[PDB]
Amino acid sequence: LAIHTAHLIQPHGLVVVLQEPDLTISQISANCTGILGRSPEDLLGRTLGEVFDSFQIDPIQSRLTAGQISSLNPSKLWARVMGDDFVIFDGVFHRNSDGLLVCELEPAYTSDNLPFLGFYHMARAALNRLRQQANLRDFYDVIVEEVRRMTGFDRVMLHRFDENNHGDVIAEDKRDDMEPYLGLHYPESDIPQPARRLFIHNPIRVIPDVYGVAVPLTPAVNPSTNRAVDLTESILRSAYHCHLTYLKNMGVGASLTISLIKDGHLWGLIACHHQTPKVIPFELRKACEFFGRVVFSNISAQEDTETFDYRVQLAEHEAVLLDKMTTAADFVEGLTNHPDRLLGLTGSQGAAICFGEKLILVGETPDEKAVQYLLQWLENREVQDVFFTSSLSQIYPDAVNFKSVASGLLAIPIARHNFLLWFRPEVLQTVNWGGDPELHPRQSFDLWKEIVRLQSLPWQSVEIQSALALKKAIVNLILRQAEE
Amino acid sequence: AIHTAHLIQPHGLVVVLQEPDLTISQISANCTGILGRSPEDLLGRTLGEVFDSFQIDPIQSRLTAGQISSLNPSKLWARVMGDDFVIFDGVFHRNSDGLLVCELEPAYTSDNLPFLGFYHMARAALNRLRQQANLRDFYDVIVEEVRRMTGFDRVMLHRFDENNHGDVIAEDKRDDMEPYLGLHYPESDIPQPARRLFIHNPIRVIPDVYGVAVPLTPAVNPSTNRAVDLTESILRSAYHCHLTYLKNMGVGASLTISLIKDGHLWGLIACHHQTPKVIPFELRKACEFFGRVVFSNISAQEDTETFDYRVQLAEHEAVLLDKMTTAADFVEGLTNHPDRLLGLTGSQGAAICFGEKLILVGETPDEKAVQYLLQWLENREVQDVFFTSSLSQIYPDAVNFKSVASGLLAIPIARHNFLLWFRPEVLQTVNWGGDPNHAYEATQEDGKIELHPRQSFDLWKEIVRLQSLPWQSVEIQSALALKKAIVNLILRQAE
Ligand SMILES: *[C@H](C)[C@H]1/C(=C/c2[nH]c(/C=C3N=C(/C=C4\NC(=O)C(CC)=C4C)C(C)=C\3CCC(=O)O)c(CCC(=O)O)c2C)NC(=O)[C@@H]1C
Ligand SMILES: *[C@H](C)[C@H]1/C(=C/c2[nH]c(/C=C3N=C(/C=C4\NC(=O)C(CC)=C4C)C(C)=C\3CCC(=O)O)c(CCC(=O)O)c2C)NC(=O)[C@@H]1C
Repeated sequence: LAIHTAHLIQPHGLVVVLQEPDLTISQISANCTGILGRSPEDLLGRTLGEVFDSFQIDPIQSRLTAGQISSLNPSKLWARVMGDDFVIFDGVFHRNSDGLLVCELEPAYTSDNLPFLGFYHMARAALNRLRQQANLRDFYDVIVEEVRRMTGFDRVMLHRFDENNHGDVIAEDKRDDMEPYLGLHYPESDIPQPARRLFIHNPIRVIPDVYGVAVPLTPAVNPSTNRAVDLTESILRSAYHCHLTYLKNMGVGASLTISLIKDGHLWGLIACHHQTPKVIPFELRKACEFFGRVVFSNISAQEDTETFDYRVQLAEHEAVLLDKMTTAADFVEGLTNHPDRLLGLTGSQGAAICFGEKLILVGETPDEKAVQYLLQWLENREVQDVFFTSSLSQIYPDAVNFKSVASGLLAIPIARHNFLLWFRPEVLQTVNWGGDPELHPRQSFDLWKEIVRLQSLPWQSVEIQSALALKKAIVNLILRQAEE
Repeated sequence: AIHTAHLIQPHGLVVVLQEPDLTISQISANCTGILGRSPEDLLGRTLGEVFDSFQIDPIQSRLTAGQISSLNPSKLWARVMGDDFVIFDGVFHRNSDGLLVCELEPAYTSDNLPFLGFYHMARAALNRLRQQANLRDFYDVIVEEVRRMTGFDRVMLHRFDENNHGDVIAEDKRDDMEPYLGLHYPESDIPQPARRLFIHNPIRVIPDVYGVAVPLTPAVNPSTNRAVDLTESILRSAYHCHLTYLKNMGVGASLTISLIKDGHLWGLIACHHQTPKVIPFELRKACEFFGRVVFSNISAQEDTETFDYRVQLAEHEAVLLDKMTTAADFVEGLTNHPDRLLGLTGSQGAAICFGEKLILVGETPDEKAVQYLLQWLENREVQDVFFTSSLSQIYPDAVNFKSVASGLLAIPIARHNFLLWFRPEVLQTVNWGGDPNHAYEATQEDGKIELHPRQSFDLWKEIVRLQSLPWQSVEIQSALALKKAIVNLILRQAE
């Protein structure tokens, strides 16, 4: 039933389209009858000034309004509705991709005492707590905790993205009684690349009533465009029923989502859920926007420093291996006497050393027969620098059999036939999520699981370079030995 | 300057490899002195032949950047005429022109050095940094720990301001070396080329400042009939202009680490040595990675502090909106909390012309000059808000009170009423005082200080006269908020 071509409006706010240069309402959201007590037929054709009874809005007239909008962007228009209640609205003007003038009106009130300053004071105090954390875990756990405190959502969670753009719920705070989603991985597909790239322009997604019935504009077709309006710019853009389904059968009544953007690419989300509907005012969205920026700034700081700590540990292995490789009469015998360090050098779980005729297996590797066949294959490939794959099963079909040990392989040709190999198993650390058994998280997880079949963790650049460093070091040692 | 005569620092060799045969099309002229074999001898030979090092199996076409990047670095060694057995670090890039280049820095041993020491100190540096309260303390630690890790006679931290003029924000040096801390240099002292180059080439090493630069022979690459672009080289010699600067500064070796945010150069870690001091591939790569994470924490600290301004400005906004409506006169509310009023736009003075009356707060010009100024503002017919970093530039009379109101932010009120904030010229926020008091340097104005820090400071000084600190976005919006509030207090004071 529900069409995918739904650029409609979440029903709590109004969208109006202003004709130029006359500044009359060319189209309006259909909920205007309820919200303004006046029908679309009544309002169609009226200038904004005449609708808002205070004539609050003073749009200085122009043939075209350009960047004058930026001035009007924080506007608090109000008009009397019922018993002279004088309902107020936060107003925000955009130019749609079609090039029309659009104004969005979210009803506002200052009933929430300490509405914005409070949030701001808690936010700085969050940032002090955050910066004083040692562990990155503790660090993440604090983000969600303090966001949830600040915001008051029934659930707040931190989503990061895999190197395949998949998902990983890396932190979470929720009611004791709610189901935990921590560790749940989900497919990249669950948030399509449009919605992602759209977070760059629209950094916050608010759905304060999930069950709210989306309303169109009337007339639906802009007169000038003879084409529908593009709500890409709107906060009130209604979300696609696909996702609402997901939320509904997850038990969600209101969402908030803060994008975490690095250098223009989406790093992760702060995804907030409420079981009850729950509105978030302009004021507090603006503050959330700014908070998420700085929160992410500290995220990327922590993430960066930790990933430099990997480079130290890999240097550590590199050094211990360079030492003991030259100590023991056979260099190979040095490597195999410190296998912890050898596997550690590329963050692998197994390895093989074919030097001349001999061949040594270390850690978790395939049976020697299957390995030998593999080496054979690699010399046929005639790899010049290095071979590495996150999914070996795809390129060497026979490796489907030992997917569980070597789905991932990195191999470096020491010589024409002498090679060094590192093996990774398919992702088995997914135990983090229950795996509990029709489009709901448990399904998404099962789908993600299907995708990661035959597939190891990705070979990080630092790991590869640290293996190349060992290869070149070995070659040089052998040359010196001959020269010796 | 423009001509960019592409020469080489003389300690290392640059070769240009023809493809697909990997023969040397061009070589640096120092090859005679360093390899004991002449350019005539070496030109045409494959690299493998010269350095007894595995010549890459002759590529199907050209060396893919995978093959090029896996090669980096490679240790090449050769015996040459006279028993000479010499080790080089080799490092391959392809030019913007596409041609392949290899640079050979003489090295001490054959086997790799993982810089474990450096890495252990770096790890420990980052723990120190994360535990720092003040941003100053924070910066001061960077330089200190870099200097420890690296062992330079001097390390300093340069941050660029909103026009890219330099500011030496931190520094660690030998006790009896001259301090450059607080020095501000004009953006010109690092030309926009060198800057835009740091985003692609993050590290600059000049281990011999006095070394005589050598060219390639032939100078003209046969494949381009064009001289060769060394932009991508480590061994690219720096322009004599800058070497002069270093020489007259007493430098024997320089290292520089770019600090890049969002693809724009934020600042430098500029390292100086009195003696020559080389930095190997290995240790550059470690430095490169260190500077990234160091900067990552810098931008984290910088960001959080600048959002602390947003909270404090919200705080002023709220207290001012409260007390403005409490006291019967809104003006009387503003003047009872002047700390908060100046604080709202991070200014040092303010003026309130409502109707007839006019109230000066903090540091402002004399009433006569202010009154003339208000007059001027009505003539401007300011629509939303007026703000300028240098008022003296557009209102000439303001040259007189430059030292109080070089910067002005004004919000007009109808009936000729106005709110003003004043900022002083930025000459007292920073007082490096490189010239001894009123040094009579002008006497004997032969530009003797040509290419000298002091000169740069005097140049920068000339640029920043008549000029306040820039009006930050947050500050303007906080003032607009007060404008809207005042308009809505005039409306509610209907009487
Ligand atoms: C439809 C066939 C597919 C689809 C489309 C779709 N998804 C989104 C947006 C989001 N989806 C998620 C996913 C999750 N949120 C959670 O809390 C969890 C459990 C931990 C998951 C898996 C998220 C975070 C978003 C964006 C954030 C938000 O709540 O706004 C959209 C865009 C909707 C819009 O217009 O903003 C679309 C179109 N989702 C599916 O599940 C199908 C595979
Ligand atoms: C020549 C007419 C002008 C000029 C050109 C120029 N400068 C650079 C590079 C740098 N200049 C500096 C400046 C300083 N370094 C310091 O230590 C200090 C004192 C605190 C100053 C003022 C710096 C940091 C650099 C870049 C870092 C480095 O050492 O590499 C270049 C580029 C040289 C190259 O090819 O890499 C050029 C062409 N410099 C002048 O002083 C003239 C105004």
